[PDB]
Amino acid sequence: GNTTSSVILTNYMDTQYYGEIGIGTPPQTFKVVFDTGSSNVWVPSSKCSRLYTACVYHKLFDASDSSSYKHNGTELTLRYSTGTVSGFLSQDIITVGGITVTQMFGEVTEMPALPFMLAEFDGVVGMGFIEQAIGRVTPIFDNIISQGVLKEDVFSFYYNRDSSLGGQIVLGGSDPQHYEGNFHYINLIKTGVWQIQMKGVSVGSSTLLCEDGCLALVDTGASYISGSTSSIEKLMEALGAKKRLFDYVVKCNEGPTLPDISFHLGGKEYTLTSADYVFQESYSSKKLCTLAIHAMDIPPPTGPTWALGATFIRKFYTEFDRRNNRIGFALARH
Ligand SMILES: O=C(C1=C(c2ccc(CCCOc3c(F)ccc(F)c3Cl)cc2)C[C@@H]2CNC[C@H]1N2)N(Cc1cccc(Cl)c1Cl)C1CC1
Ligand SMILES: *[C@@H]1O[C@H](CO)[C@@H](O)[C@H](O)[C@H]1NC(C)=O
Repeated sequence: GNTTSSVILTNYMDTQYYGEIGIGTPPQTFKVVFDTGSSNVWVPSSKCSRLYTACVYHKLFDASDSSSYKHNGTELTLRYSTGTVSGFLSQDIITVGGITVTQMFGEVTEMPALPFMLAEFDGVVGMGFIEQAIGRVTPIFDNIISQGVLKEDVFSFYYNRDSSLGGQIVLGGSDPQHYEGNFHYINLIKTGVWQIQMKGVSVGSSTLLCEDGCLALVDTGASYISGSTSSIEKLMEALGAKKRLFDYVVKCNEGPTLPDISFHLGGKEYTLTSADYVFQESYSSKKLCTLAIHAMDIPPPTGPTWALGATFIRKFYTEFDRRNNRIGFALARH
């Protein structure tokens, strides 16, 4: 076909980038993250007890209001860090920027209060492959490819810096108005996951880490750049940053003078300056500034691995190419 479909995103504090979908007849609207590190659609269920704080603060999907709903009822579980997210399968019609698709999705009935009660959005649309789909549920972008309608079997992300357009996802192409120059591509290690080879991470001009190669998951649903606990220790030693309980910090006045960090991917070094990875909430020496880089031990089969989240995606406009199993990067225009 010759169609593209774009969806406007909202940027909450540089950590959450979400957009609207509609599910059912008539449409029930939900704010969702479009997430390349997962393959399932999830929204909260009207069957979620009001003694879940994550449910109280969010919109709930009610099947008993949708005429196009089709029962399934198979139980689904995700074992997240803080606890289990579980629910059940349902099918309904889902709209995403003017494309309409009959989709199997999970209705959440329980989940931990953290971090989910802090989410400004209601759900998740996984943009990953059937290989990592819980219950092998056909993922949404698979069902869009099968309709024949997109101009190219690609989708792309634009994430803005905080302030205005917060971001944009385009289905079926890219939007030239939001990047400059041309894309540079890297082949997936294997289909199934949006993960590429990384050949080195540099602090300054010398290659600090990932000497004999490693893995980079390109995860639009991650807030930060993450590496293993042991790689992040070494990066933060090199940056002179201090370990807090859930983050790393530097004295705020040291912020602007921190080294460039570079990621070696395909045939380019992708560079972040301190302006790209420091949360400069002050310039004072009496205050501490958080870094947009965090340790996460990602469990097999996909990990151990780095994750390039929104920290990375903000600077580099990203295209996810299903046709050719590759990821393209271009420098974002802000
Ligand atoms: O941690 C994840 C990720 C993933 C994820 C996907 C689905 C789920 C299941 C349930 C989420 O549904 C939500 C929700 F995310 C938020 C609020 C809700 F009410 C619901 Cl039902 C949990 C985590 C998949 C993938 C690999 N791990 C890191 C990341 N990307 N999150 C949670 C998250 C990330 C960043 C900030 C916040 Cl506040 C949250 Cl809660 C979801 C947004 C993408
Ligand atoms: C739910 O859908 C799945 C497809 O993954 C199917 O295998 C299963 O039988 C369905 N449940 C029922 C019994 O309707």
